[PDB]
Amino acid sequence: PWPSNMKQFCKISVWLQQHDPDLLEIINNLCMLGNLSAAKYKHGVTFIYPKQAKIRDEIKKHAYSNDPSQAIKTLESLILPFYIPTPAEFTGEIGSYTGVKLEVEKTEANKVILKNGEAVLVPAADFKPFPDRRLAVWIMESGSMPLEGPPYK
Amino acid sequence: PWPSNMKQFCKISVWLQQHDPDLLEIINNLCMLGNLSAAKYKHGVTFIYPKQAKIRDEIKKHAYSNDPSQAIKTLESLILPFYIPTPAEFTGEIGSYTGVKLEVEKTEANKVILKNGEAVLVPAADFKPFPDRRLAVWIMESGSMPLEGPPYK
Amino acid sequence: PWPSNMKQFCKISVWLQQHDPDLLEIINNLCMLGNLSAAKYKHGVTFIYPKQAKIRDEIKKHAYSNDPSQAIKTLESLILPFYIPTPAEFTGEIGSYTGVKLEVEKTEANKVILKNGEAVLVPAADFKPFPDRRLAVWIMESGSMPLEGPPYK
Amino acid sequence: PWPSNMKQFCKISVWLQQHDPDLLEIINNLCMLGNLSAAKYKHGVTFIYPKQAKIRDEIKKHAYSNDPSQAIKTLESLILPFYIPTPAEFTGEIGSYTGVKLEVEKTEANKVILKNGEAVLVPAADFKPFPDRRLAVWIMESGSMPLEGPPYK
Amino acid sequence: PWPSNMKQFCKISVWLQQHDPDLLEIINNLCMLGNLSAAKYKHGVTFIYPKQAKIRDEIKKHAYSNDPSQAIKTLESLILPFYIPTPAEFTGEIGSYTGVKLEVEKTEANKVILKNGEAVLVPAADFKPFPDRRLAVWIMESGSMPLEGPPYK
Amino acid sequence: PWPSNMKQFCKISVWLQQHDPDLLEIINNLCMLGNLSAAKYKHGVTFIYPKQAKIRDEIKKHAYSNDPSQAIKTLESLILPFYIPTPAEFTGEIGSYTGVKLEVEKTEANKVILKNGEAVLVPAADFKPFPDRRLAVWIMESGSMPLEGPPYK
Repeated sequence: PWPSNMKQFCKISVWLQQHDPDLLEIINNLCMLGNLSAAKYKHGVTFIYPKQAKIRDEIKKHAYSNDPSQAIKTLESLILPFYIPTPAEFTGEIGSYTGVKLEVEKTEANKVILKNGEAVLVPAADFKPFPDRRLAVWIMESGSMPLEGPPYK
Repeated sequence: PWPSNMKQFCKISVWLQQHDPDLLEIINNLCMLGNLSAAKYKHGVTFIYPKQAKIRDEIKKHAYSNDPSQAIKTLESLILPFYIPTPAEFTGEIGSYTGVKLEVEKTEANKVILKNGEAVLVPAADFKPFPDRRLAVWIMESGSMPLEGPPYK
Repeated sequence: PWPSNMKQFCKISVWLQQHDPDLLEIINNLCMLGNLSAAKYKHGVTFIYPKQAKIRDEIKKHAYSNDPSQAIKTLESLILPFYIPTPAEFTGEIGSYTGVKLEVEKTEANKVILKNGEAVLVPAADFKPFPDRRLAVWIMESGSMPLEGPPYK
Repeated sequence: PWPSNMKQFCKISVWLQQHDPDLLEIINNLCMLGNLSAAKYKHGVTFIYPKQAKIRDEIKKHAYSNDPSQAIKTLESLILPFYIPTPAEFTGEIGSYTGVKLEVEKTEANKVILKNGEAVLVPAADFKPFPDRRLAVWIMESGSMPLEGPPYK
Repeated sequence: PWPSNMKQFCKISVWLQQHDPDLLEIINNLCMLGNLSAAKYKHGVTFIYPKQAKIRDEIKKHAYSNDPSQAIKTLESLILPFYIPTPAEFTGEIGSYTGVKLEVEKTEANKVILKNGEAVLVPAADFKPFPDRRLAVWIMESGSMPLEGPPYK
Repeated sequence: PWPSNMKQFCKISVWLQQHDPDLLEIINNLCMLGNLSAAKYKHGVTFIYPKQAKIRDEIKKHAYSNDPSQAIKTLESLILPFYIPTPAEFTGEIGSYTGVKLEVEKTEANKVILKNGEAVLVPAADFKPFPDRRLAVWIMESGSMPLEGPPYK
C-alpha cells in the first residue's frame, strides 16, 4: 500500500530490488552479488544502472544463453569498486571491474559524460545511502560504459 | 529475461499486472475485477491509470483502511463501461462507474483534458488490445477524474 | 508494513488469505471456491474456521491424499449457505453443505455451542463485511462440526 | 515436503500448475482458461501436453510476441472439447478447438498415434480425475497436433 | 499441508520466517541479518520478538520512512549478542546491541520482567535450537525493551 | 518464456533451484548451503542429486519432523567436499561430509557404481560449470549413498 519502497538503503541490492528485480536475480545467479557489496579494503561501490530497457534486456538474453560470459563482462562494466557519489568525485584513476579507466568528456553539476562509449550518467534521484555507507548509484541515460581500453593504476 | 511483458492484451488486468500489481490486487480484493472485464451486454471497458504514485498510494491507504468506501469510489471513477480508444471517441453521453458525465475541455489528437478535475489523459504507449476486443487504457498524467456531477444518459 | 490486512471484506476468501493461505489454496484446488461466494439465489455464506491447526492440517493431509473425498466432506461441513452473523440468528432449519441440521446446545451472546460434535463457535474478531454483503466467519475453538445427521428443511 | 502434488483432480489447471506453471500463466493471459473447464453444455475436456520443451517454449515465445495469434492457435489445437480418457474413445467426429477432425493412425491400448502431424499420445501417468468429472490429459511425446484440415461434424 | 513449519532451527531467521516474514524482510533490508547470526567470538544470539502487533507495525512504519534509523535502534534493542536460554541465565552484564545493560525486576520459572520498560519476557514455546547451537528466542508479551540507560562492561 | 533456465552455473544452488527448489529451501533451512559452496582450502564440491522422488521426499519428511538430524545426515552423504567431474576422478581417498570413504564397484565412461549402497551415479547432463569453477553434479539413479563405514584419510 502506501509504504511500497525503502527510502534509505544500507545495500545497493535493496535499491535494485525496487527497480529491476530480474536484473538483481541474474546478478545473484552469476555470483556477482559480492561485487555490489561494500567490503573493508574496498573503496566502496558505485553501480551504473542502464535506464534503457534494451541494454538490460540484452544482458538477460546473454545471461540465459549458452555463453553467459558476455553478460558477466557487461555487468562488470557497470560496477565500480569505488565510492563515486558526485560528478566532482568522478575523476582520477577509477574504473569498473573490467580494469578499464574511465575518462570524463564533459562534467556538469548533476551529470557526467564519458569517453569511450559516450555514456551519460546522472545520480539516481531516489538512491540515498545511510551516513558512512560508501555507496552510489547512477542512471546511465544513453551511450554505453567502456568495455575495452587502457587500465587504471 | 527478454520476454517479460505481453505486447497485446485480451484483458486489462494483464496490462495492470505489468504496471501496478498492488493496484490489481486491491481491485480484486474489493470485488471490482468484474468492472474491468468485457461482458456481452457492456459496450467495452476503458481504464484510466493514475501515473502519479501519489494518487495510487492514496487509493491503497484507503483500501486497507477501516472505511474502504472511498477507495471503491475512486476506482469507480477510473473505470469506464465504454470503449474509448482515441480522443475522437471521447464525446457524447459517456462516463465512469460513478455515472458522472465526462466533459472534455480540450482534445489534441493524442491528448484529452477533461472538465471537473482537469484530468490529462494520454493513451498508454504499451497497451494494444487483441482485435475485436473493445478495451482501452489511458494514462492520467495530472489532475483527477470526476467524482460527482450530472449523470450521463 | 503497517497496511497489511484489509479491515472490511466483500469476500470470505480475502479474509482466509490473511489467516490460512494454504487452506485457501486447497479450497480452490478442490473446486470449492464457489461455495464461499454469495450467489443471487443463495441466502448468504457463513464460514467456520478451525482454530486448532490439528484440524486444518488433517484437511490438508486428506486433500493431497489419493482419496480427497474426506477433505471435501470436512470443508462442506464448515461452509454454510446461510448468513449467520450472531448467535441470535443461529436457529431454525439452518445447516452446512452436507445438509445436516445444526442443533445449538448453548448460546452465550457471543458464543455458540452446537450439538453433534460439541463445536464451540465465536465470531471472528477481525471479520467485518461490507454492508449489504451477507457474509459471516466464526472461529471454531474446539469440537467439530456435524458430519452426518437428519437434514434441515 | 512430502505432500506437494494432488493425486486427484477436479480441474486440469491444477494438474498443469504442477507441471508447467508458465504454460498455465500464458493460457490465463490469453483468456483461454475457460477452454480447459467443463461447462454444462460442453461434453468434457481433454488436454494434450507437449512433453518436449521445444514445443512449449515456442508457444511462450509466440505468446509474448507482437502477434500472439499463433500461440492461440497452437493452444487451441491442444485442447479438446471432448472427454477422451483412453484410446478406445479416440474415434468418430472428435476434434480440438481449431475444429480439424482427428484421424488416428495406430492405437496401442495405451498409445495413440494420429494422422496429420504424427502426434504420439500417451495418457498422463499422474492425472486421475474425480469421478463424474469428464477430464483427460495426454502427453504428446513427439509430433504435433493437427493445425488445419477438414472439420469434424 | 501437514508439514508446514520446521520444529528445530539452526538459525533464528528460519523461526522468524514462520512468524513474521515481513519483519524478517525488514531485518534483511536494513543489513541487520548478521546480528541474528551466531558467529565465533560472539557469545551467541538471543532475539526478543514483540508479541504485540502494534510494536512490530511501528518498526515497519519507521523502516519504510525517510528516517529508518528509528527502526534500526528499536531492532538493535531486540537482539542480544548473548545466549540467554532461560530466566536463570538472564543476569549479569548483558544487554542488546544498544549498549544498554538489562536489569531484571522479577524472575520466574518461565518468565522474566525487566526494569526500564517493564518488558515481560517468556521463552518462545516453539523455538527449539539444535544441540550446541547457542540460540534463544523470547516473546515480549508487554512493555518495551530498554533503549537508553547505562551500559554493560 | 523461451529463456527458462540458466545453461552455465557459477554455484550448484542455481542448478538445484531449477530442479528441486524445495530441496534447496531445506538445505538452506538446515544451514547446509555453505557445504554446497566452493571455498578456498576446500577441494571443490560435488553434489549427488537423488533422481528418485521417494528418496528426496523422505529427506523432506525428516527435515520437517521433530528430529531433522536424520535429514542432515542423509544430506551430508549427498555432498562431497571434492571436485569429481568424471568417472576417472571418482577414485582415491574421497567421500561425503560424513567421513565415509566411497568405494567404486564398476566404473564406466559415463557411469559410476558404488559399494555400500550400490548407488548408480551419472553426471548431470545439464550441469555445466564455468571454467575454473570446481563444481560437479551427479544424478543418483538407484541405490543409496553410503551413510556408515570406514573413513578416508
